[PDB]
Amino acid sequence: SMEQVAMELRLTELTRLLRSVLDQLQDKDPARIFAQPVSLKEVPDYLDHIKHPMDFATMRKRLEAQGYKNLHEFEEDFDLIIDNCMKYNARDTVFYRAAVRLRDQGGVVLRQARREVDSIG
Repeated sequence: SMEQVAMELRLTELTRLLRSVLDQLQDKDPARIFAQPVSLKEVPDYLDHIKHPMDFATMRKRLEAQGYKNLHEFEEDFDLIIDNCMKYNARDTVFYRAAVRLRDQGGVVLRQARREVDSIG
């Protein structure tokens, strides 16, 4: 149907918008602490601590497979990244601090992104 094409055209454009958003957020992790998943060879015990790991490469795979049906699904994954970090790593570490900074800076981009999705539909 033409009605299915118009939903697909909208998902496609959402995907267009989110790819910009992801790039912008990943620019706020210049150290690339969150660029890839946590290695289970290097942190074997990790899944005993973190039940739902998340990273930017995993978000990017899902993104190009038009897997985010809305902005809230995308926000949940971003917040995993931050929230998983701040549980695993202690307050006085470079990892924890990197997340705090990504959260604060990330929120500004997301504030406007919410406004563009509502506006554009």
